[PDB]
Amino acid sequence: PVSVDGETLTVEAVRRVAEERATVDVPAESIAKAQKSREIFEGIAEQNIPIYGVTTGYGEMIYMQVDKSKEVELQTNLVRSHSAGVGPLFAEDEARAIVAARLNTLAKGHSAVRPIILERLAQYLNEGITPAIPEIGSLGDLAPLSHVASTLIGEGYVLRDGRPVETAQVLAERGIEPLELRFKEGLALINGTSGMTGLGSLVVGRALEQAQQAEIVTALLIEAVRGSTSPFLAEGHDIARPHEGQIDTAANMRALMRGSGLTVEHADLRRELQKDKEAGKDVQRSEIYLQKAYSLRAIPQVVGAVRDTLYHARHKLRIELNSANDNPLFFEGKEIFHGANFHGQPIAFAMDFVTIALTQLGVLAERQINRVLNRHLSYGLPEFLVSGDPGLHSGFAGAQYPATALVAENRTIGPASTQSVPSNGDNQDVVSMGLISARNARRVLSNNNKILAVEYLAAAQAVDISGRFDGLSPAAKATYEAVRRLVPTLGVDRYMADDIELVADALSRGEFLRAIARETDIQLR
Amino acid sequence: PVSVDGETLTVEAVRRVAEERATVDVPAESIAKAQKSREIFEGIAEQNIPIYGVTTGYGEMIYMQVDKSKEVELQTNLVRSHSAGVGPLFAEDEARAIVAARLNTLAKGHSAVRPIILERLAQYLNEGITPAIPEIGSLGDLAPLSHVASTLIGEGYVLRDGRPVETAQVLAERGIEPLELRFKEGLALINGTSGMTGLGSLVVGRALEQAQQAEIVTALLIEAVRGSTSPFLAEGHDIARPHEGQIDTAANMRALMRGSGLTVEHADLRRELQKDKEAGKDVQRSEIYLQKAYSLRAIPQVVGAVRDTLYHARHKLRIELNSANDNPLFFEGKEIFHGANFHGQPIAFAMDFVTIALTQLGVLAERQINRVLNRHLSYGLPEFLVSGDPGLHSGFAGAQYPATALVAENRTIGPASTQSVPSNGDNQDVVSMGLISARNARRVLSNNNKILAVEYLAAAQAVDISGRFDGLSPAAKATYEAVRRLVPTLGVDRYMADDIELVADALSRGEFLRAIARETDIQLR
Amino acid sequence: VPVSVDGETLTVEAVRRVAEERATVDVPAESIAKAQKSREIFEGIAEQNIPIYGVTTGYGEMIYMQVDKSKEVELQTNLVRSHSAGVGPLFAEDEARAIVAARLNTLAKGHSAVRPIILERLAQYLNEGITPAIPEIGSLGDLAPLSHVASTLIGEGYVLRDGRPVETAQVLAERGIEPLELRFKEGLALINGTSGMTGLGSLVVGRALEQAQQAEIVTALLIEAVRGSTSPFLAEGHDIARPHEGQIDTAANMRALMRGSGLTVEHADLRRELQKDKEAGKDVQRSEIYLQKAYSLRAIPQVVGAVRDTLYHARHKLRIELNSANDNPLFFEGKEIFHGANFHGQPIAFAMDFVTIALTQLGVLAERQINRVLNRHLSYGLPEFLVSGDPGLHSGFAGAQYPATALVAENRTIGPASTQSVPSNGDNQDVVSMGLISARNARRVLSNNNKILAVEYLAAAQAVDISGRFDGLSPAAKATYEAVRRLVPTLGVDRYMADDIELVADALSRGEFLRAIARETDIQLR
Ligand SMILES: *N[C@H](c1ccc(OC)cc1)C(F)(F)C(=O)O
Ligand SMILES: *N[C@H](c1ccc(OC)cc1)C(F)(F)C(=O)O
Ligand SMILES: *N[C@H](c1ccc(OC)cc1)C(F)(F)C(=O)O
Repeated sequence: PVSVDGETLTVEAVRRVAEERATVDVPAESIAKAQKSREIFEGIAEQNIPIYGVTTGYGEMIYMQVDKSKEVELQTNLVRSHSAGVGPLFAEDEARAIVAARLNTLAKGHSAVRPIILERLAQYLNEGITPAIPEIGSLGDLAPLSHVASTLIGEGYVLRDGRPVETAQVLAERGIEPLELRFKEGLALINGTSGMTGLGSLVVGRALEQAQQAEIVTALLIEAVRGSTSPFLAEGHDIARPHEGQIDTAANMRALMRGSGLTVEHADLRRELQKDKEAGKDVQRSEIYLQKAYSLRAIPQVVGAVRDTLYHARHKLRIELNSANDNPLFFEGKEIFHGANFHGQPIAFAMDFVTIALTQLGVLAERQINRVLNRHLSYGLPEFLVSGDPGLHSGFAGAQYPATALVAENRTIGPASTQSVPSNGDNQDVVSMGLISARNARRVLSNNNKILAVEYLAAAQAVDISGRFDGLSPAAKATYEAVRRLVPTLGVDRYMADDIELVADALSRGEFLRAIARETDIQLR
Repeated sequence: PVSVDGETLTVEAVRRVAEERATVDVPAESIAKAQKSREIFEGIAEQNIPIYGVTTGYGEMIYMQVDKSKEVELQTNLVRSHSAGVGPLFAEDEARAIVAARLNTLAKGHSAVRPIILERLAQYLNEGITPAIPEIGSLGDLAPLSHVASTLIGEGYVLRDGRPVETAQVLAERGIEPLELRFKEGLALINGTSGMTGLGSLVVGRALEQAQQAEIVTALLIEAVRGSTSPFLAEGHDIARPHEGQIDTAANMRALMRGSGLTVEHADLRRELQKDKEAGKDVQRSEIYLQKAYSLRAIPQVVGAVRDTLYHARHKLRIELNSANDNPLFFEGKEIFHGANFHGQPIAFAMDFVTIALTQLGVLAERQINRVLNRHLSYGLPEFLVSGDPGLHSGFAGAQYPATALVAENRTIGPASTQSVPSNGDNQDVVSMGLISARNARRVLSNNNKILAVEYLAAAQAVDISGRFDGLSPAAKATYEAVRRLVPTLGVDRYMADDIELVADALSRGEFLRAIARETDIQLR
Repeated sequence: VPVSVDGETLTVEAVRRVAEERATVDVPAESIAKAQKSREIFEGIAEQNIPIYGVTTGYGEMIYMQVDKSKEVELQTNLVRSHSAGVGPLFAEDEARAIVAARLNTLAKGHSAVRPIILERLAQYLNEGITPAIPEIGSLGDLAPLSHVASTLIGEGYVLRDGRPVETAQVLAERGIEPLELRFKEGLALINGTSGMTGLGSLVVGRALEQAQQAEIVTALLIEAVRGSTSPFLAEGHDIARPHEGQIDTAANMRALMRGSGLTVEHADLRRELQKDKEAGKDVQRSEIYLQKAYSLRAIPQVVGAVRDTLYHARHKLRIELNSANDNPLFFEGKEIFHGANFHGQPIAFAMDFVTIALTQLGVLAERQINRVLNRHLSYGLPEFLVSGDPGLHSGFAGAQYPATALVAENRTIGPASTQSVPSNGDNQDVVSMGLISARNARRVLSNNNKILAVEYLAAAQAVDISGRFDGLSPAAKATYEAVRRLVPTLGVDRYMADDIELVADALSRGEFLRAIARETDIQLR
């Protein structure tokens, strides 16, 4: 059971709830400190004092003073008039991630909403009622959250088997009476960064597994090509260049290739090469490379940088998930706080950063593909991994194209956290566009699975084309089995698409890294 | 019947074939000049002389010499090994546009393919057999076209009711015997810019109607706000600044507002304002604006620039549609041409340009929305077009958000025609990425319908909130009726999403501009 | 010599002549007469205190402020002063001249209602070398830049000399010129246009075309050094198969450039050589001969053609803008004052964003051709990285490739500007073009490409002597080579390259290589 207390929620906890449909539970302490705030706040609204969103207009119309007899109407008109989202609907797991992040915010107890709101949100999550949330509309997350707030009052639509069906039917069809929004209940449900923070959570969490899976195949590839282990020696990171991420990647690469009979140690290389030099010449030509190319050597540096960015992103997400990103806010014997904790800038940046990081992750992946496919760079393999007669057969030559195309496509994605456009009169003169940032990262993450899919296939192909299967380390054989369990070796050439999408979906499921855990005890960082 | 002769095909012709399922016909002259080339070429391949793609490997493996006894195998392995496309599948109309562009290329008669290939392509089009083409893979269009070439040989998949179903079943299920690829038939089917040129055609064609529809609502808006006609007077464009597009927009704006009882002439404004000035003061404050803001005045300039870009794009598309974008090429008593007319740079640029143009089109649209929604800029209308008690009701305040978000999202889309990444060894060291460019433009075009949808609704709303319906010109009333026929006036506020998507889909169908044609005889440029 | 600025026939080339080579400018008597007459009629209407934007009303959002004609000079003068708020680097002499030239031509069209004296002053400044100190930043597309120019017209602001800004007043006294006094609508007319982006973009587009030519020139030399196929440039493959204007031109320049080459090979020879290399026995055999070459040496017409097309479009747009009444409000005899927005630089803003993209790709192509010759696996028989002595010990051009590769990456970080409108001035300027930013972006890629091309010219020339293929070069290729070798010596032992590269880059920025061909061959390049 995932505890949603607005204090200890983690990115992984969110994923379990969103992807694995884990049960959520609001702690009595949270549900209790929520009723209290609600009790005091409610006594404050009875005195018809000025409170944004409770007894005033919304946004620029805050100058419009509204009397307390319009309690339910105000909150409702808001939710209905802001449910103006467009574009595609978020997937079931994405929608759940969003609802979880909102509940956790209210569960912190500073939103002064009735306990039943937290309860009802937790019910939808625990009962499988997913709001149909359109992806576009948020300026960083009113509209997306307005469609959520709708389902609670029996309006809008829910996501049933891929399509949106009126909340009304679904609710009555489940024996649930829609709620009625009281003072500041409508505003609290839609006033925050739950859309970007929810989606962001799923993306960063998955981004991390993609780095681990990038490491896994990169490892298989280095063994199949007989690369040097020198680049990953602890002294070069832990001691010489202590970037957290770099150390982690270097550590995973050493563990993944551990016990390989194909990789070479610097000592052996240096000795093999020295044995190849004649002493009567000042400058000789050797066919041996003491170091391999950047793509098979600078892995710790590049992927480590990626990790560092994903670590910083998860950090900001963790802080945000457990924050009172709502407005206005309530405290003990303190004036009602009128700020802007609904501003997603901290996450908008975080995700724009993740987009850049992941894009470089893909760049690196695609070049390794290029490296194994080019006969002048493969270090001994046949052109484009062709088994039979090259020319007549192209092998993986055609498979490289979609991977190269994706690197270019990912590069056309620009940062969104700086594209603020003034609206609502000029009240919202500076916004973050964070949900666009989150969606950008999601896309590059998705495209990276396709690039990686091509790499996983090329590697396995290079393995049984060089006949180096029996030399692969335990983790290397684990990865190889996992690919063949899905796609067989490439004899004559054939329709590639199905094979790529097959390995791609598996990658998005963490099928690899899951195979390493189940067939070793490599504990991957 | 649309004539596909590789010489006279137009962008609109393509749309009719793609969107309206118009019948296609290959002229006897084309089918005849095709058999001839085929006859001579075939006698050239019999002598087992070096011919790229016919008796050699593909791409970098061109050094692999292949004997003529491998005729069918070569072309086949190619189509199968390059069908490595990923991502979503193109829509039925997009796929048809692509097939049409390919057929038209071969119909030019320089590809030396058997007439039956042109015939079979024309059959799929005329019979409703649409190839399931994945959107990603092309480096600018092998993979996308490889999935097409597949269906002709009974492999791959076809697009049936939204999903991909094996070509085999569908073919046998229609009484069609799959073809067998001969010398250079596989290469010719996949070696060109048909993907980007096909999709590009649909996008530019629709882009032009979007400009016309931007003009239509912009016109309704200018009448509803009582704007000045001065900005559109012919002297200011035809004479002072003769940019083709600017003249066209200025001309459409004069025709659209024609006979309006709400707009003001400069003479009247100047007179009204002069009447408002006291003669005893050197500098007075007036509540009258002799000119309106840029968004309601610089329409000819901005939209005209858009038009110019779309005119140049259509031009390049027209030239390309009718070109032999295939390789190698055949001529009369001339060596076999070995060039690179498969390089989509001319279209890659054209579409990157369209992306920028359309993005500015949206920028302008959204600001007009902002203008009508802000009480300090509306020129007399209520805040956010609220009918009842503002504050209590937000009116269109929430509807502005998705439009503002879209301008920002469109801005995150970067040019693709410059993101070339070297592949296939280094044989393809400079590519165009044109299909990504086409897809970029498509997206901004799609987002523009949503922005425009919000504007069309705001305008109609501003009309019956100011009670200026009886003053609207004939075209203005035409547009207004068309909006209300879909969405009623906004009394109390309510769920906006359905209304926006409703006007959005209509916009993508050209429902407006169709209404102007049917309810006037405004001939819009 | 002298160029005629009649607001009707000015060309991008004429603008460059006035700007780059100090060509004398001359406003025709017909234009002066149209100006004098428009001014007299316009004056007669402004003299009646009727409302006219910027003449008897406030500016921008403050148009609601009605101003009496008794304030005629002050109004125009406060405008030019308060709007001279540009920041950043000052444009060079040639850029500032093109700007003033474009402004003079606009007013010379006759619909600005300016006194002929202003037309006279601007032309005086140009013909006498009085260059305004124009800050690059600060226009939204071009008030700030033009206001700094208008300033020097009234003895204020700064003039540029020796690269430093010098108080205008001093300069005018040191030349006998007496400052003007802005009258009705004169301050507004001087700053309310697209002269900033239009003048600058003209220089850029003109140079972009010369850069296209010089790219074709070096590409032709390279193709001959590595003995590529002439087949990709056969007329029938463009003029007939794919008639894209720019594509036809490039294909033609390449054919003219390689005419008379003993190094290039024809498709016929290739296949014959390839068939005699084939042995009747095996079905699939390996050959070391390439019937076709990499895209970088075969898709030149398609790619450079596209760049050309884009440039032809921008030059066309620029030509119309140069001869346009991009000002507001406007006077048309027998008509009410035109109140519009011809000051909006969207059309040019777009054009320049396109040139930036186009030139960026031109640079990508050059970059990969450099890579082509430096890679022993792709150079077709040349030594690694063009090392003449012992490799490893010497790197040759290994390091020269980096500044070029690094520049391709930099050009790709430059995004379109024409779509970046930010509402200002009380939402009155709610949609702008940022065209001058677009034009400076283009200038930047242009500038960067000269560096990429410089490394390519050095590499090609080096590839020639390393392979001892000088005697087989066509007439044009020998000219190109000697032009390079006249600046930089062949690369023997490794040496400092930075100076060798900046030397050829400068030669490229001034059309040196395009001139070598004009003076050494009978070739006419498109
Ligand atoms: N997020 C609030 C908001 C809600 C709805 C709206 O459209 C009318 C504009 C703003 C807020 F006003 F920004 C706030 O809580 O501060
Ligand atoms: N477009 C050709 C091509 C096809 C397939 C391929 O992958 C092996 C690489 C290239 C071409 F070789 F580029 C050509 O026709 O020139
Ligand atoms: N270009 C005019 C302008 C001048 C100065 C200014 O800043 C106050 C704003 C605008 C114009 F108002 F745009 C015009 O001539 O229409």
